[PDB]
Amino acid sequence: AAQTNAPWGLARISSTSPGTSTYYYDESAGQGSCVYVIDTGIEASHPEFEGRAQMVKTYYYSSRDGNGHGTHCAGTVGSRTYGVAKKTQLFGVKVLDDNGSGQYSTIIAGMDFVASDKNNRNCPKGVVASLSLGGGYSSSVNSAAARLQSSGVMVAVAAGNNNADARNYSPASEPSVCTVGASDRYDRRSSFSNYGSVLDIFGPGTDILSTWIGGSTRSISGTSMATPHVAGLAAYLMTLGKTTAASACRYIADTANKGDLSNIPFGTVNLLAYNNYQA
Ligand SMILES: [Ca+2]
Ligand SMILES: [Ca+2]
Repeated sequence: AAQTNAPWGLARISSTSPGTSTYYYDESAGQGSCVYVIDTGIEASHPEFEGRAQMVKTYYYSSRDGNGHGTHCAGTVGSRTYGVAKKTQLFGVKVLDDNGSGQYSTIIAGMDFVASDKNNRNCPKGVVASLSLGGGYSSSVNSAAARLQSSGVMVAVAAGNNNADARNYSPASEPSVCTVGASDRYDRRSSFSNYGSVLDIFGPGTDILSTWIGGSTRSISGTSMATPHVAGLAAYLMTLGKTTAASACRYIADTANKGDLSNIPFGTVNLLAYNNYQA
């Protein structure tokens, strides 16, 4: 399949080179996979989700995404137009309030929730969790992310937007998950992207168009936007049978575009998520 005039990030993860405009992908499109978006929620009614999104848990008064961020991230995972894995199932877990903030105890609970809830879902191609969030280092946050990964979920987390070493942020600094830095359309590390040895992969993160609340769309930037590209790619590769939840991060790093990015500090991987699709 080929989506013409795709968002740059989708084009980029199906190209060896920057500057293309078509997103090339196997039509399986993540069918049979599931991705939990652990964030401010998902506006499941957005037409772009085609009925494939649902809220499954909230830690606040409502399950509504009153912010947008979670809807955006979900759209990069699996919306029709803006998503990597256009046929995946999306599950929303609202751990962040409508200002985009959340307490670590709540975030931890949301991870534990996914680890359990997945056992109640029919996700034959496997389960991914996308965590476009983080704060300062916390061993308990990292441990929760590690547990979620261990439970059989491919966990992708944002590196953080501090232009600093991700070792000081969580869950970015948890080694066992897939920690995702952000790039821009010119293959530069995004100006705000964290870096460091703990990064596994980069994905598109600057000026990413996706769904927004109110049935809208908008472009925003962040490692929060890079993370769902990776989560969606994992879902897509799992549906293809190329990898598993346990191995997807490594597979993605293995099969990434290597050495394409600029302003990568020495000791940070130079790896950009790539689907390797061949028609
Ligand atoms: Ca290249
Ligand atoms: Ca890792």
